Amino acid sequence: MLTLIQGKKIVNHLRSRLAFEYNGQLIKILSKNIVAVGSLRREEKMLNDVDLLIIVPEKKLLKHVLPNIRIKGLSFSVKVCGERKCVLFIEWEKKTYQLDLFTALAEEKPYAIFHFTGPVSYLIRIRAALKKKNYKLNQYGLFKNQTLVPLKITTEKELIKELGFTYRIPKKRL
Repeated sequence: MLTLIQGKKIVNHLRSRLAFEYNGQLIKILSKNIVAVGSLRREEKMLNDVDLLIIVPEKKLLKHVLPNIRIKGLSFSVKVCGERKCVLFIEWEKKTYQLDLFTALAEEKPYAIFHFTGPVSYLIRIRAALKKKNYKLNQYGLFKNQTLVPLKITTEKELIKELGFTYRIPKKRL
């Protein structure tokens, strides 16, 4: 329904004008705390759904990151799920668009993108393939030899490297 650039402009403006009130204080969100994922990362031809990844430097702030969330110049409705799963729908004067965002910790930054780009299939194969090597991946880190080892990297590719597996392009979406 939308074009590649449509999603880019929308998301870029979304993360640029984003602000939530927590405990009465106005906490604004920007491109520094919000990253474009999903169709924005895959960059194909058409935009239908847009994903986003907001990182939080604190688990407390994470759970308190969606108290009074508001946009400046657009309407929306957010739905919190699990830990890092928040689905919202934006409304532009009777228009409606699906924006899926993940709320993660500053540490869960790579895994967030990994889960976003890779629906799950690639994660299944990697988890099952790594399982043989006693390596398991989880929303809360990877476990090897019964030892919880967190994703201590900077990006998606780096994360996959840490897992001891092969990385691919975000446009693969497996």
